Amino acid sequence: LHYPVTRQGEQVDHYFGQAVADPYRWLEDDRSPETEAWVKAQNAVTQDYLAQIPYRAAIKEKLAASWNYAKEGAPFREGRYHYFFKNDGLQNQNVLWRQQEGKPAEVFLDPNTLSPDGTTALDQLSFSRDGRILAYSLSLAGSDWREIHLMDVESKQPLETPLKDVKFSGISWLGNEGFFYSSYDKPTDQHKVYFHRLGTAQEDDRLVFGAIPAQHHRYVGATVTEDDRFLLISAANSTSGNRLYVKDLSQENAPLLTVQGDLDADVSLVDNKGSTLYLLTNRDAPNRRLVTVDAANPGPAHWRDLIPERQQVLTVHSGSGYLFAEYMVDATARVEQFDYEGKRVREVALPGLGSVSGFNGKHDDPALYFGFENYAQPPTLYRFEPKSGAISLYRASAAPFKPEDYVSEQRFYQSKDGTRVPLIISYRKGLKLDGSNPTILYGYGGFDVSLTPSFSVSVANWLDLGGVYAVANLRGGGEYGQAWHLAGTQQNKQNVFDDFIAAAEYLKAEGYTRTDRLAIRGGSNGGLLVGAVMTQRPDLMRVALPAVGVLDMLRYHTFTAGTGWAYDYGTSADSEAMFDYLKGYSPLHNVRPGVSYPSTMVTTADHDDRVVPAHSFKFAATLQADNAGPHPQLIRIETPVAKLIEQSADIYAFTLYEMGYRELPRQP
Repeated sequence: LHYPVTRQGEQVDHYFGQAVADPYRWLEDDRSPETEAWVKAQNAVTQDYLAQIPYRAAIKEKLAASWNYAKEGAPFREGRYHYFFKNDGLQNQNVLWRQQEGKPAEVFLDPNTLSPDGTTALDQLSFSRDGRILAYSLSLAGSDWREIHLMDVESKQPLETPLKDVKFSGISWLGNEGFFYSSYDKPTDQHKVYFHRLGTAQEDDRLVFGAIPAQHHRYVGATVTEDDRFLLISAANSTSGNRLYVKDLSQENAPLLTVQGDLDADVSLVDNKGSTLYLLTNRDAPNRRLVTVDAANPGPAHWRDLIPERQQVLTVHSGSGYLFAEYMVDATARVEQFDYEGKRVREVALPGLGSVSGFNGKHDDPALYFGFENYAQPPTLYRFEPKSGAISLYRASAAPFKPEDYVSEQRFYQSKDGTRVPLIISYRKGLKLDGSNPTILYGYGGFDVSLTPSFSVSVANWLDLGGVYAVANLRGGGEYGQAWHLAGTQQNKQNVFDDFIAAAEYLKAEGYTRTDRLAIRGGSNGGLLVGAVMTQRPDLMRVALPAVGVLDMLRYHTFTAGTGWAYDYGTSADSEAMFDYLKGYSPLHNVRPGVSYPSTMVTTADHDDRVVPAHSFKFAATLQADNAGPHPQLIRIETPVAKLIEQSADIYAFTLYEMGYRELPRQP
């Protein structure tokens, strides 16, 4: 094959007296007719190359037929009915269903119909204590503004005219009298808490907080505890920290007491028991902790740990009279159950290694529900018995994939400097460690972003083709604490790549795959990961799949959106030492002729603001104008799920084809 007309400019740039040429500068713009014409030319070559693959269509068909499936949420009692969300798979918004014990279920609220075009979406949902009245917020178009509608649950008709000009608001009831919500005006950027009493006009809502100078804040929220005894008000000016106040509603005109009076830390209410407040906070605990303090004197100096901080970030849930501490260990879920007195009842016996959701309920819920999934198990709902700790299946996934046919196993491998690193490997059950399995190695590594297991239809399809999917939890991510993040940043970015390299090596040595049966993939920070790893070890793998990646390090910051990845990448505009470090790995700057690179397909949109196409365009030109091997270097430029399906189909087809497959490793 022959690549398009990629002429070489001369735009040389100097950094610390050092001279580095940039033959492909023009491409840095995605409007210039010489560039936009380039795209058209490049896509013609890619599509032309892909039209060559025999089984691409078959792959697309399977992806398309399994891409969408029905879903159901956990049931929850409100008044005399059990409510639950469902989605037939093609509905844009989830539909809320209802069922009275002894009768068939019925649609209760379908948000899709509110808008003849579906632009009116359901936001917050909140029932009165007796479950007879429903308050819910709707967002129109795509506005931050909201309206709170009130509905009589039985008649399913408007109870009062909707509350207007509501924003960044929760909806919290005080018994069956009314509820607290937040707004910016008179139901300035001074957010205020109001109380709307049922049977009254919005204009008469009582201003609860935010009016006097001392209470001015950009964001305020209000929550009434489940027993209706305490009102908690949070106030903040940014995503960093918040003030918190409490008011004992069991007393007449009780004043507000300060739980936390500064913005030096996040603190939020979990629940109360009697006069004891249970709070989650990161004050003096980066990984957070759950503390208690009496409402009558709630200041920080009086908080006492109930669940002390740990090495893993804490998240707390409450239901059925218990507290559930959820953590991420080696990127997978762990849940421990505690009573309200601090006693550790047990560790919840989760279905396996993966991701969970749930464990949220009322004080008197007889049982709790939680969700579980991983690379080999689609989202499943389970019933958890608080006392016995017994778990039972509530609703299996409707996804067209039999869980029993797939396996996911965790492995740990040592990198260059000896650092231990997690790695989850998934494949159809029955695989042989003969080193012949076609494999895709995925990684990210960076921005404290950790890769937790999640079910992907695309991935499941890959497994059905007989492929192996491997995800590595590289440094730079947030799987092992703050230290794990920096261990792969600045002039330590190379550590991330070494972790990736050892991952590949490990997969072979263990008999999973082998060099010719291995491909690596990643997007953005991940797109860089594949870019580098491929330039430093273009022998380690057979196929490279860099998507929406940042490939020009020596000057990425010179791009609008690219001016937010400072803390991690650093720039060639800090020191010649940093500059040197960047050049040393910068994918774009590490591609040289005479070198045989693995088959490569770079993917990007025609125009994108988050990660500019230049990184992919220029990088493409380079590889084409450098590779001295028989493997093609291509670029696919995007111009709905249909597009995601087509994209996944092109990637799997290209991969298998480049591994020398005439037919699919396994007929799905």
